[PDB]
Amino acid sequence: WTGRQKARGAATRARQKQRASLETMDKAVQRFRLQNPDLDSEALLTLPLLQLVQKLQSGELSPEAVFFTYLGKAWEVNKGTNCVTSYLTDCETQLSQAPRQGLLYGVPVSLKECFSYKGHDSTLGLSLNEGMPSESDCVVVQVLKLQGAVPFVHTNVPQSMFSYDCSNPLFGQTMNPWKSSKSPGGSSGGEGALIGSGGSPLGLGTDIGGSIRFPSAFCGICGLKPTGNRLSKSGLKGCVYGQTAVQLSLGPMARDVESLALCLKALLCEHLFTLDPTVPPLPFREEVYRSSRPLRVGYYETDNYTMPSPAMRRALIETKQRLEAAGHTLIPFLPNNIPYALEVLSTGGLFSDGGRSFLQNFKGDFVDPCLGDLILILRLPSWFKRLLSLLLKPLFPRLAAFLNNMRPRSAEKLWKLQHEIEMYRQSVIAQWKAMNLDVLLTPMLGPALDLNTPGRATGAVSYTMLYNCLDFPAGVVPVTTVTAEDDAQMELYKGYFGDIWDIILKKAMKNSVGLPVAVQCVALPWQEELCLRFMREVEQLMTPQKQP
Amino acid sequence: GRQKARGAATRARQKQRASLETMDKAVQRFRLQNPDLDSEALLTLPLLQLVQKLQSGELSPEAVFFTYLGKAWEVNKGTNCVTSYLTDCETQLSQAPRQGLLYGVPVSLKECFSYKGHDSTLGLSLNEGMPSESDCVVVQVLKLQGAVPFVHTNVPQSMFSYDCSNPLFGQTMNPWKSSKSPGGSSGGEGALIGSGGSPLGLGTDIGGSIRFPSAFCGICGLKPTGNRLSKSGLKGCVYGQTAVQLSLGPMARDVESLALCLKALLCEHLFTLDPTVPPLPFREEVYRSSRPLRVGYYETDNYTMPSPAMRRALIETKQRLEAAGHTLIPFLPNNIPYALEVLSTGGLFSDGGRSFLQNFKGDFVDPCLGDLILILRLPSWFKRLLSLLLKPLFPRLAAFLNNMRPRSAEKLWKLQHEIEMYRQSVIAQWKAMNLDVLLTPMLGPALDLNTPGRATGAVSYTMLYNCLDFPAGVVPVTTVTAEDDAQMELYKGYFGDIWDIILKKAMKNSVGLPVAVQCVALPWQEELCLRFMREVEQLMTPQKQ
Ligand SMILES: *[C@](O)(CCCCCCc1ccccc1)c1nnc(-c2ccccn2)o1
Ligand SMILES: *[C@](O)(CCCCCCc1ccccc1)c1nnc(-c2ccccn2)o1
Ligand SMILES: [Cl-]
Repeated sequence: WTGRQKARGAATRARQKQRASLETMDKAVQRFRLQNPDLDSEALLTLPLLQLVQKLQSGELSPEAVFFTYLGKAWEVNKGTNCVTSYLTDCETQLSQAPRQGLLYGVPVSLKECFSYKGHDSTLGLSLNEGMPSESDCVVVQVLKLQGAVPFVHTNVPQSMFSYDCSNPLFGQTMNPWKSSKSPGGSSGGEGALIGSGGSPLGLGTDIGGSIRFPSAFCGICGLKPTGNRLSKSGLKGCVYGQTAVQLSLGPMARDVESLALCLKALLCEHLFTLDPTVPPLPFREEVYRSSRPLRVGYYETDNYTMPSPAMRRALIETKQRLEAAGHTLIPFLPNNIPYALEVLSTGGLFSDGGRSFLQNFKGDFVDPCLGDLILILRLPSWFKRLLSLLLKPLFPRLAAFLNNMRPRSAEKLWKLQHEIEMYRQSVIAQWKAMNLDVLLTPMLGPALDLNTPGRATGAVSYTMLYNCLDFPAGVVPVTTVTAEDDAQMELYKGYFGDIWDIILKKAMKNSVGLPVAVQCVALPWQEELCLRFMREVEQLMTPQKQP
Repeated sequence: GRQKARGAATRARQKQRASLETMDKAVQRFRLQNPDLDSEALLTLPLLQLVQKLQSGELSPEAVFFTYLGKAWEVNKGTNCVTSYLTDCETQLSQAPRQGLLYGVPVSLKECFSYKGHDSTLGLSLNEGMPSESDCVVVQVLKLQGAVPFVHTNVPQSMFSYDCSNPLFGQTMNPWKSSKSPGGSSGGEGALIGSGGSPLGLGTDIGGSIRFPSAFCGICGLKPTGNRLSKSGLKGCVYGQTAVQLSLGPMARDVESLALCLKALLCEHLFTLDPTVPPLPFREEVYRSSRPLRVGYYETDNYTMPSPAMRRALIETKQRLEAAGHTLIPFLPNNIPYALEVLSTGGLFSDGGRSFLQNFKGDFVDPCLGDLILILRLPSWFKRLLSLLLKPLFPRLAAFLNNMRPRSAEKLWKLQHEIEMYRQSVIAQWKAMNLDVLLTPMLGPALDLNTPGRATGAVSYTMLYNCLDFPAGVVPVTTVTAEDDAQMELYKGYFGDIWDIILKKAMKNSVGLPVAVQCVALPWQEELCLRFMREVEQLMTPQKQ
């Protein structure tokens, strides 16, 4: 499996398809601008989604104007970020058929590459998925269209999507819009970079360990990861099938909280519930989202696993203080047994089979540098992972724990693991109830890491993956930017373990002055609305300008 | 080495016995003080009217409680369905919230519903003398709704059986005929409710365990979508198996009781006490709807040959539905053999039965489990070899055996994905015919005692819907006639294997026994399923409403 001829051909075809996509976009944009030289494109692009939707609904703005202006912006920002892999060809005719009463009528939407779109590949950056066009739209894409939205691009992902960087051997490397030496986060990185630079008002991503929340935080936009089965995953392209211990979740990314709420409201409709009867038909509860009642907010400033950067810590602390001044009750709270939840439950659930299924995607392919040593490590014989685990344990317990829990096991041992996950979930729910919390405020990893380092700082997924394990809805809101004072204090950063993950993270988070920093908002399962209500509160207190 | 298990049986039997004497003493005191109460009339009131009389003050909770307690005690004498009297229920009786939707309603509980201070043995020695620390969530919710859970009812050992006997409390009998099984695993519930000793009960179902007892005993039952109700605090024997989900649900004498129970359970108390349950309140208007339905139906699953009674029940129900304005459409979910032999069996026994078997170490194996334990205990290589040998002549037996082997997490992932895609397949098949609901035969009449464990094939009609995770319920529609029974002599299964042979003899001698049909809707469509069951009930037994 050393021959790369097939992988080379795939990359050649994918690069040509991307190139032609971009040229097509460029021509449509130019043809539109010629016919409409007087359109104030800037005013349109800076309209918050809610106002854009309202102008589309009234006819003040035509769907064509919104579409081509956003298309032009996407084409331009793509020049510096390489976030767009494919222009969704037929979308110009979808545009002229958008249901006029849709809650998203005329809204251009960007899709992580894994959302199946009829006639396009969802490569996931893998050569084995190239030249295999989807034969239908996935359910959420169908629902977006029935709501009058216009999906227009596929955006880049790191190879296989199992990464919080954003590069692959087919379409190459996506860069942070704020600083080209920084990762935009991942795996919904193309989305983060496109939306964070103003090239799309709304995107969909997916999240199994933070893949909606990393790019949102790194690129300074809002993102929500719902409860796993709140939205349909039917028709999504994946790399691993039937793993249910740690469920994948899909959700919106956008420039403000109102936009995520609008998106969930449009998605959680009869169309969705009929197209996919396996989704519990819970309508979006607007009144919970709009509530202005005082909250009991649990919080922590560190999970004692990944030492927060000075920027993360300042962000958390200032938010906590504004929430208290606003009349909320802030209560110290830390989910129990985080090291166990991350090392045993999460890692174990994601790699119950030693990585064998996951590795099947890589046979004969290039392994992108952004994946670090993951593929090499997964490839290690089970016995040798175990032996290495016992050796590293006295020195680097964190590294030993991960290694040990990435081993293959029987169905019997997986049942045991699944029961522990269920019990862990109940244990954190009980802590929460005993403290009578409404929501939970936590740090969110930031600022953006240097390109090619996320794959070498696996420990830093601790803040986000805990909530995939727990399957609680969790969103991120940008609340500040790194100051020079913050950046200089990185030199004093040691990490709790001082292993290679802490060493890499320390270096990767330096030189980040000016970069956005977020906090994370969490609520109980199926409480997406309450989670958004809290996010809305945070956004309003930290960045009052984002709301009318 | 079963001495400890004999001690467990001795202790359990003493507790059951003391529980029964306590019940009798309280019933005798109450009667002496209330010699003029019309017990007959109270006991026959449909639940809806009983609830209204408790709510209006026309009937006292004490009167209802002690009247049912006496009835439960009496019917237990011929069925052995009660394992425990829930010690503090009399004080719950006096603190029962007046505003509750179930105010003063005595409720029976399958033994796996944890009740503070009580064992949930599952008929297993290893669970004896391990009292629950607290009530399970559904019990908490019942009490918050003013209901009074008053007994634990019997289950077959481990609950993985559709008969109802275990080494601790012994064998439960069908109230209609003492030589017949009450079904299972919610068999105690079936026996108790079917003989009038309780107006409402809760069971669980992973392969038909709410529906068998309901059909065999001539009552109504609903198996909701797996995660519609909270399983928090439920006692189980296998943990972490998520391919085929356990579901919990109500059993009662009529459909309206089932809808009332779901309505009372699907409240803020439940959703707050167990946030992992999607907070979907009961949708009254779907339940109450009177719009004509597109009803898919089959007379047979081409897997278990229906008994003449089952077939007649299905056809008569179909005709009555057609005459009532509904559209009947022939429809059979695709690849049922696959769903049963590969998906369901493989899902239930992905580990070759090792987790299951753990419960039986040092314990007796009830005869009602047949050869299940012995078979599961065989080495994988031997199940495989035996499977290849059976395949030419007995493909059904071969398929089950081969799919009960242990496998890696990798293969379990593959299996889980196949279950998911099969669900999508049947849903697409269902939507291509634009169905609202699906009408199917339900296994019946009740099998002779100790035969269910030897007629595993017969779970075909029920287990398909655990695999697919669709709400499914059963409604009694007729009784076995002299002709139905005589026609059993002509009965031939499609396979001619031992399961077909056992079933044929097991369903004979059933004159007068109840027979049901099964109603099915799509995931999360419990209300539509109940709407349909209500219709079947109204059309086939008009006096229930
Ligand atoms: C993202 O959530 C992935 C974010 C990075 C997660 C890294 C997790 C980890 C844990 C232990 C060792 C190494 C790495 C995401 N988005 N999509 C997906 C995904 C994953 C699997 C299948 C489909 N999609 O992950
Ligand atoms: C009932 O639904 C069980 C009914 C009988 C199912 C027999 C299935 C079968 C399949 C293949 C070979 C042999 C037998 C029920 N109720 N509760 C449970 C249960 C099961 C496991 C754990 C907890 N509860 O099953
Ligand atoms: Cl669910």
